[PDB]
Amino acid sequence: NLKDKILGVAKELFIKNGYNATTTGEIVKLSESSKGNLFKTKENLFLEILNIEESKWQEQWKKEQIKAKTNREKFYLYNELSLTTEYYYPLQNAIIEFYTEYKTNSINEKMNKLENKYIDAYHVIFKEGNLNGEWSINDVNAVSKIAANAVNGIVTFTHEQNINERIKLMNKFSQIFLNGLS
Amino acid sequence: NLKDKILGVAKELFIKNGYNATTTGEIVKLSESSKGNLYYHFKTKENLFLEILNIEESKWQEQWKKEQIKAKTNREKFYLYNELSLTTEYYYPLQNAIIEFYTEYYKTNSINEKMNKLENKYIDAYHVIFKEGNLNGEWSINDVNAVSKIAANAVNGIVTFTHEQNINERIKLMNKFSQIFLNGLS
Repeated sequence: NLKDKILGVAKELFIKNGYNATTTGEIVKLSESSKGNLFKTKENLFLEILNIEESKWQEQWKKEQIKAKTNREKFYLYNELSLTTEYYYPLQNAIIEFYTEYKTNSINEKMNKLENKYIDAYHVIFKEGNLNGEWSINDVNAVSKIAANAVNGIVTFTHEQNINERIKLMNKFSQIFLNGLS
Repeated sequence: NLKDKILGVAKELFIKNGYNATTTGEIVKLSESSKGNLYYHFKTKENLFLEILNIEESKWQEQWKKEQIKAKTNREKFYLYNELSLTTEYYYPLQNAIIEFYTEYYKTNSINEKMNKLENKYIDAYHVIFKEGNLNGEWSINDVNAVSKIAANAVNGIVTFTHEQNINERIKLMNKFSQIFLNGLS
């Protein structure tokens, strides 16, 4: 598929090099296509990929959260898998570089849904954890944001060391966090 | 000094135009130095930049030294250090050059080396907070080096990915996190 071949190449460059490094010229180069083809704007093509990868990851979580009976377990598992997936999280460096370039209102709103789809996972976990009586979170939305970000950090800023120690820290985190929720 | 001048001009160049667009040539001429001198002192731009970061680390460190006197107990120093990490970063000019630099060398073991001796330094701060926290029964951590790495990165995540809303809200979430976190300790 040509349209999904650009989506393919781009994603690659966006991960390897940054959002800046990757240029519309290259995307075309390694695609045997042409500017005339493209996906009008670059930030358009990019946010497209974010959506995809966001969805791919969210789905996998589902076809996977099954192995977790308690929401406490759900929390741990989500944080762990974050470290191993091949979806969304491998693009954080790129996302960051992008964000530092949030002025055009047609963005923070065009991403307001990407922001929530990313914290939802934790929303469900925390809320249903209240429904299931595993803890007592008043400010759910907050904790969800707090967690989504703390985790994204452990995942993003330690991507330079034994993948198994990361999983160890990450688990110690989940431990620490949930223990503090009451 | 001619070394210090190069570091200074370079820090400004990077800030005004970012890492990638800044050439060692600009740096040479504006610091009134020489390609030779710059090679001798830093070999590469990448190395030059690491040295600046290193210097900033020191400054941050000394700055934190003066500031923690505001927080009597370690529990407090924890709360404070994170707040500072979030607010100071909001208006740190080098941040942009740093981002650029990272997402450009975080796939090169070479630079990735020092990047760690550097990161580690950022982490010591927490290590001290937590160690001292023990010696005062503020808590009992037995895996300090870890909780420290945990904190340093969880907090950096909040700071770096929260970027998307009013500054007061971020500060609130950061403080909430510090509350939760210090709660699940012992």
